[PDB]
Amino acid sequence: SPYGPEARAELSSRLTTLRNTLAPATNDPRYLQACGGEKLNRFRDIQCRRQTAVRADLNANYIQVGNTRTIACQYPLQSQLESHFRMLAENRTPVLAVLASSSEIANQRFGMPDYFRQSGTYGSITVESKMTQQVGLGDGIMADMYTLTIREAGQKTISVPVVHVTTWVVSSEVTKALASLVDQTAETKRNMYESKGSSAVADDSKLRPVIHCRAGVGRTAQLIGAMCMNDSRNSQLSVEDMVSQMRVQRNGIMVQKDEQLDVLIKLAEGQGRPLLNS
Repeated sequence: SPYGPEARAELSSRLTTLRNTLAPATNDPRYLQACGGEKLNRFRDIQCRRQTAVRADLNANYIQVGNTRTIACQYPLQSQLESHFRMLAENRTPVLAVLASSSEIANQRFGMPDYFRQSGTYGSITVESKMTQQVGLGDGIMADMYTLTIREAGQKTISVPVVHVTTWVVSSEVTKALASLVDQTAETKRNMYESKGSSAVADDSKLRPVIHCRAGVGRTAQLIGAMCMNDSRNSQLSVEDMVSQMRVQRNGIMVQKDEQLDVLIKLAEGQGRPLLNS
């Protein structure tokens, strides 16, 4: 009964109304707007919460679910690339997990600049890519990993570790392994900034994991849900609290497909974690 069809129905009931009310209106004051005609939102009905926006020219949000602080965004457009690398540099990104498969990146009808597997110049910023290791996550789902070195004239040189998932019931055991790889990758880089006494360890808006696939509300909301369940500080945090904080801080489309919620439900059932708030 605590994870049976009745409680699952009450969950999807309280969540589907939250999505409907957080659906954006034309020129919505809760959501970031595009000034000058420069396209900001990759999709027309998937926008960005203004109160938690990372940068004005990105569809990106600061997200703290429980005690876990991360950054979720969409796949950057070509016009947003220069400012996308500035976010990763200023944030002192300890980990960047991109969940868009290799197939949709190469499909140019989708418009996804391969900004992490290549080098290139994006205005003021030069980018150097170097692949490292390949991590198997079961099911033949692979994690190609790169070290994105970010160099701007007059700015500090910052390298960010990248975790690229090339594809997408076992997704429960796949997301549990992916969240672990992302957490451990972030810990090593975060511990590096700590050994050199970086100013950004004190700033809680920095050193935030960066996660995006395409819209940043589908596979990423599933990854963020597992990352915070992996966190030790988030005890008794209900699944209602998990996805409602993800939706209020970004948009109501977080945890988009009903199958993505089922992965977060079973991961909670394994931990004895509540689904609903009493």
